[PDB]
Amino acid sequence: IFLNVLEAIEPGVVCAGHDNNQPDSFAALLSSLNELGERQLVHVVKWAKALPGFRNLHVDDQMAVIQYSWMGLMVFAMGWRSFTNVNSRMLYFAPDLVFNEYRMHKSRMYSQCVRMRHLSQEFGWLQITPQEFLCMKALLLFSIIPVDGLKNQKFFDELRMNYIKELDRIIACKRKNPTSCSRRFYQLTKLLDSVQPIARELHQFTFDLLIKSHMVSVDFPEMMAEIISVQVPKILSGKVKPIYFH
Ligand SMILES: C[C@]12CCC(=O)C[C@H]1CC[C@@H]1[C@@H]2CC[C@]2(C)[C@@H](O)CC[C@@H]12
Repeated sequence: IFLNVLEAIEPGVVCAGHDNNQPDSFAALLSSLNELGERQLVHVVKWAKALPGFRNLHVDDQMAVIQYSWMGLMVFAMGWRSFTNVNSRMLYFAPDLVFNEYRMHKSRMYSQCVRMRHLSQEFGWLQITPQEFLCMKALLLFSIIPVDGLKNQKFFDELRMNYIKELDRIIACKRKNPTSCSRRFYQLTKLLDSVQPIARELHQFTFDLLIKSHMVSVDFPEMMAEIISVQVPKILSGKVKPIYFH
């Protein structure tokens, strides 16, 4: 039942709306990634809200959790698309925004792109299952909270704990075995922790970009600028931190 829902609520394809006839320029490429961010967020909000047990969380916590976790959530799914599609050779941000080494450079994001490409690579190196992925992605929504807890921190802990048990559940079967089960869970929880440093590098990047957006001609859509100037700082100043397994 858990998996039927995750499989059922999983978002479809989201295009960034990039003009691929115009030259790659920092401004263009980043305005596109931002718009894509605005579009994908609309879908993350719907998905999250349709997550089993999600409604147990307090209304403000529901929103807060989405607002702190979107970067890692989008980065993780983006790595999956790059994987199932381009076998991790390039970053499949959208069907109309697939970065090559040249785009990775002309974006002043080469490094972060290397790390995300590296993540996508892990889905391969580890042979991640579509279902392990659905579960791992679900748990990333419950992977970053304020240091002083949320309004109803007891519902989040319940919720989060349950998602950890489903992850172990979907490996403890044919998706693990012999001496795998223990090793399999150590590597998946290790792969999950890996998305966090990558998310933080992008948080600082996007934040700096937003402060000087008017000068590099890159513009951030409504929700992006608001969430980047209201929520992301709380993360960057240490008020909200990721939950690490290791
Ligand atoms: C979440 C997004 C948008 C959705 C996606 O597939 C990947 C991804 C990772 C890079 C983010 C991007 C949104 C726009 C950001 C935050 C830029 O300002 C700098 C890094 C970009």
